[PDB]
Amino acid sequence: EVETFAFQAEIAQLMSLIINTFYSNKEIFLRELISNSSDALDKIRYESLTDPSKLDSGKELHINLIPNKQDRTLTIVDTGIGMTKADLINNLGTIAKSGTKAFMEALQAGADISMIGQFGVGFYSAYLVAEKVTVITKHNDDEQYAWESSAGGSFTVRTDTGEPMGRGTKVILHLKEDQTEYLEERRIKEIVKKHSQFIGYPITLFVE
Amino acid sequence: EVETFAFQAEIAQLMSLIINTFYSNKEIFLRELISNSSDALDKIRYESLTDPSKLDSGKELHINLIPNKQDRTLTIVDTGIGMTKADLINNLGTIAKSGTKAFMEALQAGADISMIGQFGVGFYSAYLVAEKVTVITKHNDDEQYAWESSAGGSFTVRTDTGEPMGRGTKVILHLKEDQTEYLEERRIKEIVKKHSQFIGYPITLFVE
Ligand SMILES: COc1cc(O)cc(O)c1
Ligand SMILES: COc1cc(O)cc(O)c1
Repeated sequence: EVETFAFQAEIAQLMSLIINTFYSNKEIFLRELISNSSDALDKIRYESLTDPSKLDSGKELHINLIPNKQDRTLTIVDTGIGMTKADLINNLGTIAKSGTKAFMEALQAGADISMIGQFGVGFYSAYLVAEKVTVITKHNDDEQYAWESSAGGSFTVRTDTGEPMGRGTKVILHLKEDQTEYLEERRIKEIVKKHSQFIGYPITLFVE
Repeated sequence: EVETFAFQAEIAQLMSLIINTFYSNKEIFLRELISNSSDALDKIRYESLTDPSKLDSGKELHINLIPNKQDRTLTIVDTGIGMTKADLINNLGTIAKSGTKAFMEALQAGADISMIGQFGVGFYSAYLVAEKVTVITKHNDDEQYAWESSAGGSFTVRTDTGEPMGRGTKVILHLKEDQTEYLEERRIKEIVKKHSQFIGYPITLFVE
């Protein structure tokens, strides 16, 4: 069972704008996703301050970056709070409709695409580099789900039956043919060092 | 009934460091508090996407800045999610103990105090300019509480019986004798324009 959903009109337009604007500084996608992981990691850590069983699904709070050159995927895995099915449908937990409005109007008064994360919609920067994004998520209060979209106005949700993760979110980037520099160790390292050097959780860059 | 609580040791040390370091760029306090308001405003907006009665305690989502020259207070009011009593005691909803560790170690490898908000503890920047900070908060799931601290290792909590706010958080800054420029309209305007120009909620600077 796969369910198919329409993007709200504003989200579809933000994704078209991300896909269609000439904008060379694409590397900021990784900063945004890490920062989103970091936020999710903060949330489960906060919950666990008063209830240490929240961490029964996994005690370690970390971020992994996994390139795969065969598959043409870069995967960002965190062991954060995860997302419920309701959260995934509701724009991966964001206030994306208002965030898009704030971002469209910032881009009128002198903003560029790099500032997307100031508007709460930094997830969608995945579409700077990826043709398809698959989200695998597990929250304590729910089952494991996969969200998927190649943009074009719709996303799918299904329950994920394969590889149990325990708790957190994996963002799989199926990269565009011309964006494979983001699979090279050197380049991922440089970007993580540039933009994500003060993240409060260990980031492990896997090797192939 | 006033209860008195000890700051966790790490928080007490961060507050001593905020109070005691020579550091001229104090104005960043306002950016941090607005941004904290903005986060709180995002949260009640998200909740209301699936349950519009969350906004029964007030429909408008905004930030007010209220200087008072008589009282020597600058007040930041939002109509965000608010905070429960448990949230206030637990470091005003932050992961402050780990955030302090990440921030102390950033300040070893080339960071300055302006980057406090990258570590989730930007609230405590209030102590750059204030000798006492009073937090009035109301969350839907709880009563109105006042938190207060002049630093020095302890904070108080009491239920607030005066001026019902409905929902949100008011941060009252009782300013240091030498920090009154932050009560001048011109100066608050300049700072809000410098650092908080892309906030997605209206910010109203009150006049006296
Ligand atoms: C904004 O939606 C996201 C939630 C997560 O837990 C991780 C992301 O990369 C995006
Ligand atoms: C980090 O604690 C805060 C919570 C709020 O709702 C508002 C703040 O200024 C700080």
